[PDB]
Order: sequence, then structure tokens, then C-alpha cells
Amino acid sequence: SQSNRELVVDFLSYKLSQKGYSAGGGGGGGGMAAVKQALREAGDEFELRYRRAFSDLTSQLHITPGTAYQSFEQVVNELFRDGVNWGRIVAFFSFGGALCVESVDKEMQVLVSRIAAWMATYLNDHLEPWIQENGGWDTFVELYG
Ligand SMILES: CC(C)(CSc1ccccc1)Nc1ccc(S(=O)(=O)NC(=O)c2ccc(N3CCN(Cc4ccccc4-c4ccccc4)CC3)cc2)cc1[N+](=O)[O-]
Repeated sequence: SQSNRELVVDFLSYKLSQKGYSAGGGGGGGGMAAVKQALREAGDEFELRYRRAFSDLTSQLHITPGTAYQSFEQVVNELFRDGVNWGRIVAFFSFGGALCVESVDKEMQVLVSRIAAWMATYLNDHLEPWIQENGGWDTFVELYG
């Protein structure tokens, strides 16, 4: 669903903007303004909390011009290996943002667009099914937002 794609572009932009960088922002364009906000906030606390499992994980996969989508999907699978939930859902995004920020550091913003697509796909072929069977996103905001 295009809706999801909007969240990715928005979340990614917010993550990049936090490090000074910039990109095609999405905090107002489409709809689901509440979802975007609730997500951004949820992402912040994500990194903050949790001592281990975060700084090392990001290193597990180093997105590269040669890297394939299959290599990125494997990292995501591990995240949702013991089921799926709003808690882990945020991880998916927080993980993508980190990759984008890294690509920029190595003068590879072009990769950013790629990560965005890779996320949109997995989002509509793994979590999408679950999200629909959990009160959609509206619930994520009602509980966490
Ligand atoms: C109230 C508050 C606002 C507090 S902050 C918060 C805490 C946890 C999750 C979200 C928000 N939100 C809040 C509280 C509790 C909840 S909750 O549904 O009970 N969910 C959790 O507590 C929770 C979910 C997943 C977790 N890991 C992710 C993947 N693994 C490696 C791991 C750990 C960390 C990062 C990446 C990875 C990872 C990387 C690469 C591949 C796979 C996994 C191990 C650890 C740890 C805790 C959700 C939310 N939520 O917003 O969705």
C-alpha cells in the first residue's frame, strides 16, 4: 500500500535530518500525520532504551552498491523470527534509517532511495498482513503515540 511507502520516506527523512543531512521530507504531504508522528517518537526511544542489541546489529549488514535485497531481507527476518508486534515493528524502521545515515557518511546518498524501496516491499509482503490483523496502524497510535 502506498500509505506505508509514505511512512518510510517520512521516517527515513526524519532520521537523516537528525544528523544534519536532508531529503524528500514527508511530514505533511500525504495523510496519516498522526501515524508518522507516533512513529518518529517511537523510533527515538527505540535507540535510547536497550543497552545491547542495536549498535552491533546495525553493523551486521553493511548496505553496498553490490548488496542484494535478499541480503537485507535476511536481517529483517531475524528481527521478526519469533513473531511480530508493534514493539518489533518499530525496529524495522529504526534499522533502515541507520543504514541510510551510513550510506550518506560514505558519500552514497543514492543508496538511500534503494533502502526506501527495499523497506516498502518487505512492508507489503511480511508486516502488512499482520498490521491488517492487529487493528491496522490506527491502533499503534492509540496505544503508542
Ligand atoms: C512505551 C514505549 C514508548 C517505550 S519504548 C520502546 C521499547 C521497545 C520497542 C519500541 C519502543 N513503547 C513501547 C513499549 C513496549 C513495547 S512491546 O510491544 O512490549 N515491545 C518490546 O518491549 C520490545 C520489542 C522488541 C525488542 N527487540 C527487537 C529485536 N531484537 C534485537 C534488536 C534490538 C533493538 C534494535 C534492533 C534489533 C534487531 C536488529 C537487527 C535485526 C533484528 C533485530 C531484540 C530486542 C525489545 C523490546 C512496544 C513499544 N512501542 O512503541 O512499540
